[PDB]
Amino acid sequence: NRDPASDQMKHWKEQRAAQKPDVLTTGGGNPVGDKLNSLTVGPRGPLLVQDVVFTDEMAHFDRERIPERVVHAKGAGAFGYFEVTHDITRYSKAKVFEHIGKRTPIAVRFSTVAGESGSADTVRDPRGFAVKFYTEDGNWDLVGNNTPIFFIRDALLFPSFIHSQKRNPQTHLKDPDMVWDFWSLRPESLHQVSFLFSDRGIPDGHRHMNGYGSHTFKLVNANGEAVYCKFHYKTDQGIKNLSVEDAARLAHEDPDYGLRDLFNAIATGNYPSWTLYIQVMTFSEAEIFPFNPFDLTKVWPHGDYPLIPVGKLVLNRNPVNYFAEVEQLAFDPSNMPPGIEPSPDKMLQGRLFAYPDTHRHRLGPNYLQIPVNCPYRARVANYQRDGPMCMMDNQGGAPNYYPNSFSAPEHQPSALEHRTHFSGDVQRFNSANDDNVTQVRTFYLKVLNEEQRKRLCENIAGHLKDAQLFIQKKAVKNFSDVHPEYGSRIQALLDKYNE
Amino acid sequence: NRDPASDQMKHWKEQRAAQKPDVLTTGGGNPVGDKLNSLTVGPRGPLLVQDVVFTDEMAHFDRERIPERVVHAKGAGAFGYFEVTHDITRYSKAKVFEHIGKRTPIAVRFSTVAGESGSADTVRDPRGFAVKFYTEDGNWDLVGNNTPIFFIRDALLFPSFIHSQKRNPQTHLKDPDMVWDFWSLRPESLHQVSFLFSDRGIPDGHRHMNGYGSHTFKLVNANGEAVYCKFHYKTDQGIKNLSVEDAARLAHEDPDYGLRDLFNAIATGNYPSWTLYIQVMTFSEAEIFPFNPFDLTKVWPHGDYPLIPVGKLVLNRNPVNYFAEVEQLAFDPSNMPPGIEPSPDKMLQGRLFAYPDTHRHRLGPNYLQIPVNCPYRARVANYQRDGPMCMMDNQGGAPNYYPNSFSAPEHQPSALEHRTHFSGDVQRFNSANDDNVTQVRTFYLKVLNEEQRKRLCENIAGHLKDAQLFIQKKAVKNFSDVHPEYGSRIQALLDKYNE
Amino acid sequence: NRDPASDQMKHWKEQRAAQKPDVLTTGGGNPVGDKLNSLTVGPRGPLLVQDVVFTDEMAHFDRERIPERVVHAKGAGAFGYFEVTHDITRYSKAKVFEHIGKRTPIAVRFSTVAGESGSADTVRDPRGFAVKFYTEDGNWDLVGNNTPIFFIRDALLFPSFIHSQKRNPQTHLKDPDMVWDFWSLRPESLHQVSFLFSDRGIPDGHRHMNGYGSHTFKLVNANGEAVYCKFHYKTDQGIKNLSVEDAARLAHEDPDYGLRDLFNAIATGNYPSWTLYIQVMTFSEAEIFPFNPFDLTKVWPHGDYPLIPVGKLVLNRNPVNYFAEVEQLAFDPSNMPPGIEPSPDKMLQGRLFAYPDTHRHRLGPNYLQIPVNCPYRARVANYQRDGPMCMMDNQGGAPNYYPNSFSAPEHQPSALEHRTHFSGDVQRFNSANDDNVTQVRTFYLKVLNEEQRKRLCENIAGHLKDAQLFIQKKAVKNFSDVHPEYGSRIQALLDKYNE
Amino acid sequence: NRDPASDQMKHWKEQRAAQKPDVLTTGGGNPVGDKLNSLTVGPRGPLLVQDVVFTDEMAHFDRERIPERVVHAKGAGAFGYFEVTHDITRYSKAKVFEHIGKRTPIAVRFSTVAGESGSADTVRDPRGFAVKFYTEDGNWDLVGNNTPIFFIRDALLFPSFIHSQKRNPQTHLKDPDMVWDFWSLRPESLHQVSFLFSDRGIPDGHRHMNGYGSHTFKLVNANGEAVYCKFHYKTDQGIKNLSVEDAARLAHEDPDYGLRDLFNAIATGNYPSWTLYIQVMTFSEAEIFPFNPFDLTKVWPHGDYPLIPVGKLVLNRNPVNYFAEVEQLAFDPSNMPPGIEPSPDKMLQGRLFAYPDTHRHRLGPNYLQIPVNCPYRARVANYQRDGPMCMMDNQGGAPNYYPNSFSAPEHQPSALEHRTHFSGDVQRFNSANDDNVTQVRTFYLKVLNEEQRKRLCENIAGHLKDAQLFIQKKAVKNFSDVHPEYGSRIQALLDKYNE
Ligand code: HEM
Repeated sequence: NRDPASDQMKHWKEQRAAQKPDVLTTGGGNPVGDKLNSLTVGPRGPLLVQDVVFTDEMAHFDRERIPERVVHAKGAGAFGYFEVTHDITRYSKAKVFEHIGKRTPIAVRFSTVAGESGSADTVRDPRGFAVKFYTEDGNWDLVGNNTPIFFIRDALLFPSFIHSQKRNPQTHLKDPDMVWDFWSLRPESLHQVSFLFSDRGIPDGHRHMNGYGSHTFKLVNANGEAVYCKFHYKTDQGIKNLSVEDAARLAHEDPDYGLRDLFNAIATGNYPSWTLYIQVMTFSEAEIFPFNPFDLTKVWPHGDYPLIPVGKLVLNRNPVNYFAEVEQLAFDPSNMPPGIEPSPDKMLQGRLFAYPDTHRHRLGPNYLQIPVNCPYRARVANYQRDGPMCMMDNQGGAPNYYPNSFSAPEHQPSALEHRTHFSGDVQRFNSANDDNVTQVRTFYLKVLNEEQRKRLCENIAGHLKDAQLFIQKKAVKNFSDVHPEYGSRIQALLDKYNE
Repeated sequence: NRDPASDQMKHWKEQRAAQKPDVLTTGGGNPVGDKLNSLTVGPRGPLLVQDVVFTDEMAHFDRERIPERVVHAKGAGAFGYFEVTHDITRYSKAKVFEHIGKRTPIAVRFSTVAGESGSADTVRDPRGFAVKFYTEDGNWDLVGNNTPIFFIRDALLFPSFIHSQKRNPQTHLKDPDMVWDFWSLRPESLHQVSFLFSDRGIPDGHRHMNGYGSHTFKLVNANGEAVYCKFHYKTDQGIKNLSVEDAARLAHEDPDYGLRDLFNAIATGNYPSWTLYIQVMTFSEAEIFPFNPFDLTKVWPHGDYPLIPVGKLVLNRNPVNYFAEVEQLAFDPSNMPPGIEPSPDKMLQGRLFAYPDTHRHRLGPNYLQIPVNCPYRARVANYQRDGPMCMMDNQGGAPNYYPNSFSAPEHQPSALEHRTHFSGDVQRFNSANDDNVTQVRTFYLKVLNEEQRKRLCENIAGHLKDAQLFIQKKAVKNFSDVHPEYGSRIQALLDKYNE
Repeated sequence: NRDPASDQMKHWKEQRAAQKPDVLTTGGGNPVGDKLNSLTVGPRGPLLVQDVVFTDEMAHFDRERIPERVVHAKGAGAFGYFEVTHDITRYSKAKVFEHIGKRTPIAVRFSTVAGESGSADTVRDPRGFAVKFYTEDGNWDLVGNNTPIFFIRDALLFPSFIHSQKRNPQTHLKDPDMVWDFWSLRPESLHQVSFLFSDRGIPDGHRHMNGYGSHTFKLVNANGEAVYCKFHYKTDQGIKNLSVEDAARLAHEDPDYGLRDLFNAIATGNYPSWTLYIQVMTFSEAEIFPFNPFDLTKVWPHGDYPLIPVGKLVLNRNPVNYFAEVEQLAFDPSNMPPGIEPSPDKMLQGRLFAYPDTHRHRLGPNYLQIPVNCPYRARVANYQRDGPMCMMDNQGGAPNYYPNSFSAPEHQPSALEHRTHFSGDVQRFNSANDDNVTQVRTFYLKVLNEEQRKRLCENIAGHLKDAQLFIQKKAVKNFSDVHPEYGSRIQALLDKYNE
Repeated sequence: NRDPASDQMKHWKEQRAAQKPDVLTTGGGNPVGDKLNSLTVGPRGPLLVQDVVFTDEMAHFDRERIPERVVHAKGAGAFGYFEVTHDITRYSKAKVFEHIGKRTPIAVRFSTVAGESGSADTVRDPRGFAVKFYTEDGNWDLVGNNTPIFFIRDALLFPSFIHSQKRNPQTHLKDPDMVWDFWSLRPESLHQVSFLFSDRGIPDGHRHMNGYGSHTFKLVNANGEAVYCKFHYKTDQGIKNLSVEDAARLAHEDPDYGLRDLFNAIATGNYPSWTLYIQVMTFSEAEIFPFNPFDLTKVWPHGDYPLIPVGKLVLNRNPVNYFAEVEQLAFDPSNMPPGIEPSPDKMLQGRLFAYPDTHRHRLGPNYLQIPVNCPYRARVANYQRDGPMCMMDNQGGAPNYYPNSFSAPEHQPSALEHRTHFSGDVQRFNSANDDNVTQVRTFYLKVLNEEQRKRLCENIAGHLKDAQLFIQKKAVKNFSDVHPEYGSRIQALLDKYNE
């Protein structure tokens, strides 16, 4: 006997032994007489187009694939529910927080960042942790990572960052000179790079890491009052990491380690769960906050802004078909129910457009009619019509223009957005010299003990050594600008690695 | 009060007069507060990206259109059923003919040929008359015209012919030179060209015209015995045409005459219906048939092959949304249940490839998952997975390879194709010189009377006069080769038209 | 002989009389021995798959069509040049205005609005007049109409307006109820609706109508100083209109009237040309302007802001292939070179996104690499890579991230935008009741004469009569709000039209 | 200093040191002023829509990815030439074999089979060895692997096989039950499974393995006489294979080993080259050949059919951009010039459709106008027009129909195909029971020595142990059918692996 994942077909058969197999048909439902031998004129003769059974099957095989995600391509998927445990209605009027005990079906997709579809799971990289809440007020997508921060704070640099993390445009190889020349030219990446090369850069699966909204969001209560918040959902299974040596063995031993881990866990009853906290920051506090409260390279410290518990995320169901239920998942940070709203964070502002845009390209214009993406607990009604692969009644004969004297849908005034005042020159403001070291200094000195610092500089050195010397010198200087010992320890290891 | 097509919204409001209007939501189901005014900074300021309400609607609007059909773009639709009235089980085992009284749902599309999505309905052209049967043995698509014959009898000429009948590649205008230079260089079009320019080239709507499969098809019964057959579905409302004078007036007074006529008839309960007939030709009749019995430019004379009734087609239901239920309709001649098989007709052999092919482009690789395209009265079980816009569970976690020892769907031996013997060189045989006149001489002399021959010639000269003299001179010869007086009458009207 | 357009093929043969015809190949360049007969086993045998000559040609015929434009689908195109005749460098620094006598290649496409690809040209509708300037500083797409104004002044109402102006979602018929219920619930359309139903609603071909940018734009000279502007290009051939009687006749006699008139004009040397003008409004004039200077239902009166001539637009070349050079043309209002910037107009702000978005859907992600869409007079260099249908070297092995220490493209500081100060609440401001009648009153009384007011009301009642009485009464009220005689005349005509 | 592949950007800067960096522009050619900061209202404000620089770039980033090859996704590319070195003009009239010394540009792509884009290169799997010849007679694609044979012999089993070799539809994991349940149930895979699991299952990169056409192909000379032939292109660098121990180390130390090995060789002048041979079988020898001479699981022994040299394949140029020149490479076995034709091989017959079909989806309808896919050594002329992303004149105003009296391209009679006589019932012949053991017994006994047989069984046991017992017992039987000692050795090791 083996693990549950290996016995998938065995159990699909046992769960069916009481029936007769189905008739094998064509896309059009036409039963097939023989689907092992093609229609030819004579045993050793050529093929006939009269063999549509072949053309119907081959033509579909030729179109099985779709474009993989531009980032976070390698992913795992599961399904569960979110249950409310405390009361934060004073901050948010979102239906998903209405009363204690409220359950909401969720869908979750873990993922790496840079690897393509076939890459390994146990590698140094951030981890995606997108969560989709199916509320009565529409879908709420919390597209979070395993880290509360990122490498940059402007969306215009994001394509550049991804291009620097992926393959060379001529050799198609992972290029160290592309990784560090970018990081060393943008020191604001110092904070997230220190997280990434720590022990938590390679989690022991998806069940032993936290998730974070990272972005500052906005919560609105029933009175129309607003506060800024962060989202933290911590693992109830405890932080656990893989060492460089073990993570490298599993890289070729089991490229799908975290995929097999998640599936076998839920199958054997071990339902992983996460505890959803929030930090809150009033509008007044945001004005005096030392750093920019909407800078994605900054955290709200815990001592000044403690964690407030909200509810639990539980995963208790596997997918039945991976492609239909995981590959075709689409999380839009633009999907936000009343009571939740975005902050002026430049990074989140770009994500408001990027995700719906790429989905219409990767999946299709009407990707929201795919089952797992549908807001199936909300009544979708508007004046949108047509588009490729329209799957419902297309809202039937309802008037397709607004306004109209024929009682088509109506706007709901209570769903208006919070009104905030802004004044200033419409202009591209230079955010490259916002504090790039302070919070990193605290992490290096006060969060990491001595052993962890030691492993931090060995992981960085082990990867930075491949770059050219002038890139090493620039990166080390940026590490010196955090702590003189931080840099000089990296430099020491580099002096050795350079023979 | 007006016709019921104009009172569509008025009736939609009335059927909703009780309940309240719905909550207008984004595609993600999030209710919108205000969708008549955009999110700006000040009353006269710029637009924000935060306005995801604007983005979500505009983006879908930007993606409303799909590629129209490469032919038969202007279309009218309706739905209904097919009821068997006579027993033809001795020729065919297709479940759709199982017993008298059995009903099978149908979906029909009426169309022109050459015009685009905005062309008038009352123009001189063939009429599409495609019928989709939803049988338990899958969908059966009888994709026929309002003519038993076509202009050509080899598929390789089809892209050419259609190019000739559409717009010049430079001027993007209807070019008579392109029209007649092809018809005159390929006199096989004589037969269908004679049909086209007579009185039935412009039918008074879609309810006053016949429908034919034109192709020779093969029927197979329960013993395995096979015969060839034609399909005729004759209008029970009576052949009724439009004059050239009335057709031109309606071309600008009501570009959507046929579309409106159909809708109003069904709405007021005046349901149109047709009577399906078949001709039967034994295998030994096909060897002695004076012409090529699979020639698409030929018919089977009624005297030697009478009409055998089968059942009734009845259209009693209008579309609720035109785009979802008619524009996305996909007919594949290769959708054939056991009991109905293709003949060696060179044209039909090509249509087995082109319709599923063009549909993967127009609609999508998984277009058979669109509700109106689905075979929703059969069980579609097979080893095809994935593809963009997968809309069911994608067959779950069923084994996806064949053969397997895990009890996935099996092949049904009874559904094997009837077996014919062929012998001959594999080469490109020349069919340009099959009798191109005989069956036209019969139509011109024995079917048409004095007045109908006169109008036939006038309609030809009224359009052939715009072609160069060398193209006219050749076309006239082909008409003289049918019957001398045929070319003389045409040439006598061209001598005048050329001043 | 005939007109030049009809003789398109005759002239293509003559221009090649000296050469031998080319060898006919597959798409892969493989010569074809025969393409009139299909590969079959024996003269009356089935078609083979070996016949790759058929599949290669048929597969591309099955994929010839693309989605038509979601608006302005029916169109006509030509090419030429823009020449500067007057100095306006004090206002703008755009290299297209640098010095008198400078020429810039242009590509123009005229169009209607609602009709699909097959509709007629001579119908009552606005007329598109897009102009693509190929500047050294990139393309400049002036996507104007044949009117200075529009029906709405907020982009969120644009999908709705279009839906109303197109076909009912159930009947697929032009619906007067949808037209006037919208126009009557949004009386800001009074201005443009009065333009549409006057004599200039149906121009005589595309050469006898003006072109306007419509939107307020911004110009920026070298010193950083900025003003607001309007772009008026007036026909050098004179305003000329078709009567309702003659527009209906041509609608069926020559649906492609405009298309044929443009081609024949250019082919006979009679090149149409326009005179580009601008208005100018200082930032201070904007602050006191009685109306909202960025309202798209408003014009800047001539007496207060007189026309300033700039240059000449001349169309002196016909497209060689229509699809490649006209159907695939893509104008992006967002394509603006330094010196030309957008105003805060709510509608223009929505057009900066809409056009590239839909062009990626209609043509493809890399649509800008199509020859006619390329900025083939600028050197495109940046960090964008890959995509479907990549056609060049993809900028080679250039560093694909930014910033970088390997001398890849750099930013040009002089090309920064003009900086404006805005202040106000971020909310959805209601503009529905901006003055809706004033400049319509002036138009009805001062601009039209007695005869023209008579025809304006006859055209309005002739089409409004088909709508429901409650919609009639509402629209007449809106017309009464412009001038009591305006609505009283329309009502007197509706009384008769209602028997 | 490092290897050439990692110094790619270093060399790109050096080859440009003389000139100054280009001006960074939008896609429309517009210079940007600042692309590191986004346009906002105040330094901590929201993002604007008129930031068309951000949207322009992001929208293209959102559309970087296309569907990966449904099989052979992981690949590496290089370019060179083919040079004739022996005269085989008595067999084939193909222009690529015209005379000794004739050179023809080529394009090659190496690949694995099952892994996705991100998988490792040094894994047990067949290898793709595709070659594209740019001949005057169009393009000739010899889409070959590194094996003369394949697992199956009927294309109706191909999508199945690939499904089993890839990921389970639910867990998305490699499934040893799917692998061997397919292989055990189809014993025709014995010949190739033995090849797969021998030392040549893992080659030391792409420069040390052979290439084969596998299929039987037809050659036709200038007189019209035909013969059947095989293509072998052996490596001039010598066969070299990785051990299971090292292959696994390199799977996590350098996932891209094969790609790096290729690029470094070319860049350093050590150009790899292959020697093309052919085997020849007359039509008479094909009637008496022991097995089916078109059975893809069968080779032609060298004693009865010796290799006949032809020429050399040389790779001397790396790609400049991987995506444009390798990811967009499309090989169609149907691309065959006069002198080379397909045989009745049931597997090749399916490919004649599958590759053009999938390319029109993966890349698009006009994928042949992509540079690297263009037959740029030939002159494409035909009556195919339009399509998404039409990139040249679209053949201008040339007549788009055929036949035509306007001197458009003509057919070349000499390019007609060879004519072969076929006779027999048109039906689906059962090929499951063609000799599945005779040629494998020769390989096991006579080709391999004592050591290799030992490692062959071990390699098989290591992977077969993971499958269920009832699949092991059946697989072992198929190996006992080849040789008792073959099945014995495997069973003895499976007895140990099952504890
Ligand atoms: C402006 C900055 C960013 C841009 C433009 C961007 C863009 C994208 C795009 C286009 C995708 C592909 C989505 C799909 O194909 O369905 C994606 C995936 C993803 N991104 Fe980002 N990203 C940004 C930053 C971030 C941030 C800040 C986070 C977390 C806080 C994040 C987490 C993720 C995750 C988890 C996924 C995978 C979602 C899934 O499972 O489908 N990204 N991103």
